[PDB]
Amino acid sequence: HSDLTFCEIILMEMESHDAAWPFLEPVNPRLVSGYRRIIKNPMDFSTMRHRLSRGGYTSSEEFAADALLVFDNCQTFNEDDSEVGKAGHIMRRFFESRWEEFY
Ligand SMILES: CCc1c(-c2csc(N3CCNC[C@@H]3C(=O)NCCc3ccno3)n2)[nH]c(C)c1C(C)=O
Ligand SMILES: [Mg+2]
Repeated sequence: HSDLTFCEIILMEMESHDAAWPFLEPVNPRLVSGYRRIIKNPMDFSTMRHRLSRGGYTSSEEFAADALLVFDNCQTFNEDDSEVGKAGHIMRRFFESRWEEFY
């Protein structure tokens, strides 16, 4: 319960972050050639929000696993100097820095 309220705060803060715009919704593979082929386990903030809403996270470590997946997928598919890659580095650094000043 302490673990979960922290996840609510971090997710709320990532959802409203300026650099969150690539990660608010699932990537549409119909619009992104090669995405289905390369990214085996898609993840985004709204899927995390839904899982948290239905109580599908048992511990904060599962939440952090999903967050890290978002940024791992991002760095796998996008160039570091791409518009999406640049936002993903800002969001990843934000998440890591928020996570550790809680744990
Ligand atoms: C690069 C695609 C991507 C996004 C993402 C979400 S909105 C968005 N933008 C919309 C405005 N114009 C620039 C860019 C874009 O090209 N949208 C069309 C493709 C699309 C939209 C939604 N789904 O596909 N980009 N987020 C991640 C993690 C991505 C990848 C490839 O990893
Ligand atoms: Mg990692």
